[PDB]
Amino acid sequence: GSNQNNF
Ligand SMILES: [Zn+2]
Repeated sequence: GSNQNNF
């Protein structure tokens, strides 16, 4: 699956 990090 795809991953997004919103720091
Ligand atoms: Zn993945």
